[PDB]
Amino acid sequence: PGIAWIALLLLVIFYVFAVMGTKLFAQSFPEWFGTLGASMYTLFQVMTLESWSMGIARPVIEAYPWAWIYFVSFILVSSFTVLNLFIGIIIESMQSAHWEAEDAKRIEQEQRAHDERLEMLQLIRDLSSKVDRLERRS
Amino acid sequence: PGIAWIALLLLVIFYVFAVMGTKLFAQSFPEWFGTLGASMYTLFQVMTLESWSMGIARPVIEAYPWAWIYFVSFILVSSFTVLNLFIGIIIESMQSAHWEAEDAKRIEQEQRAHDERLEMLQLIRDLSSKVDRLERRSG
Amino acid sequence: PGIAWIALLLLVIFYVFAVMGTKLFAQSFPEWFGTLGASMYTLFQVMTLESWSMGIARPVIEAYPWAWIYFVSFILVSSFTVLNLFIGIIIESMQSAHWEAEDAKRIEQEQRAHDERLEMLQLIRDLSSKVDRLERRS
Amino acid sequence: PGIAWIALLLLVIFYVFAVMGTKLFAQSFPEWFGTLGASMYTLFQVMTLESWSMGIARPVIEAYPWAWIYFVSFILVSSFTVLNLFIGIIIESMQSAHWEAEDAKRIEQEQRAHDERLEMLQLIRDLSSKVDRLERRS
Ligand SMILES: [Br-]
Repeated sequence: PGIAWIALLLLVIFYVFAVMGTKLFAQSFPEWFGTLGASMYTLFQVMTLESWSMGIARPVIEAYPWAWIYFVSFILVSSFTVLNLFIGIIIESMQSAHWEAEDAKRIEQEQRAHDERLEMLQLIRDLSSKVDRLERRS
Repeated sequence: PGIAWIALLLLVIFYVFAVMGTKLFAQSFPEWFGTLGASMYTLFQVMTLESWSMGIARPVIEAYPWAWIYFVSFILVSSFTVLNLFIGIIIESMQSAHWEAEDAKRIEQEQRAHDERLEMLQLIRDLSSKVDRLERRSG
Repeated sequence: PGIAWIALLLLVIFYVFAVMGTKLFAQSFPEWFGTLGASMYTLFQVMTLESWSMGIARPVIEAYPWAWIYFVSFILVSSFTVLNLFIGIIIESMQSAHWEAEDAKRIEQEQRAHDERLEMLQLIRDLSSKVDRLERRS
Repeated sequence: PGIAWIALLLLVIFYVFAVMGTKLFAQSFPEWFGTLGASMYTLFQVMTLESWSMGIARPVIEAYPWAWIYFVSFILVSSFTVLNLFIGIIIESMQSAHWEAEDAKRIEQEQRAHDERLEMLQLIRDLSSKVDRLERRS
């Protein structure tokens, strides 16, 4: 039901990494990735982009050459997602702020101008027959 | 009166957390939380995501290993609540962009057109009576 | 001409503070605030919130208990300002791909509506006054 | 064809700035910019605004005091590129959310309307035919 459908997606990605992270790194880098719990904190820190490279990544990468893949990808994917959650919320927000409240009126104020054009049609009708009973009663 | 309603909600949070902040940490991190004033600053520094974990929190969490709840919550609560302000500004923004004007310029373009359908209408009734009478007068 | 009104504000706020701190601080922290061009950079990293407090502002605050004002003022100010270039460009963007084209397509679908409406008006006058004549002979 | 147009500029801006940087900074800062990969990673780092001044730029400026040009230009270019991609996504986001329909639901509503106005242009012409024959059949 909306943003919440990627709010969950974020949560999935995050966990999956926090596990991947505990699974490769927990050994040599336990302050960061020893427990699953460990890795989550460390990830949410990486997410905030607070000291991610110089603090967490770079030191981990000198332990494992390939390890950038894991940090870079996480940051990429994770940010792409957080970006959407944000736009999604923007949208959803002004969708209330304005478009709900207005698509309401542009419909209803145009209901009136339907009825108005109707009344006039019925009038033109009734008249159009009065005039053609003069053309009969003659 | 609008967003400044939510900018209150923020100043409240900040206070709740700087008090819970000094009441909690000033013995051990006197530099960061040693006073109320002090504890604000650090909360603003943390709020800006500047060194929040490696610099302030992770030293603190050595001290009280539960205090991540203090920091994580405060980043979420604090961040979510700033996002409402960045939204409601994007909004009050577009009010004055567009909505205000195009919104009153569609009330009006309707009025002029409604008033036209009303004149349009009068004459139809008018015509009717003229016909009504031509009809009676010669039955 | 619009967005680049705040852009000029931003650059000016910059100058006031660059000067401000090259005066305030230049003697005591000459590596950051020594020269004006010095402070221009320093206030740039700060604008990007990079190590502003742990590596710059806290260092200076120990010198000058009050300088905190200087930093937190700037962050606050130079943010709202940038936020408005984002907002400025966002709006003037949407205006560009959508609003412009619609505020005018709907102005024009109403010209047409009016004109059709106008024609119906003359048709009723002539009709109203055919009947006028016709009733006076009768 | 839209965004991944932009998302290639970003891609190329990176490429350029990464060679320029390896050529410029390899011998002096070999961990950061020693090879080309080095310098890409190091840029992604700088791009995320992570530590980019205290940990990278400022030490480099120590060695090449003009180097700030490299880093400040890079931040600006890359982050403005990034802003477009964001904006262009937020727009095509709004298009699909809303403008797609409100701009084609109004096409339809004012279709319907022209139809009714045309309906009665009809009977008002018809009734001018009647009242017309009324005058001739005198
Ligand atoms: Br009408």
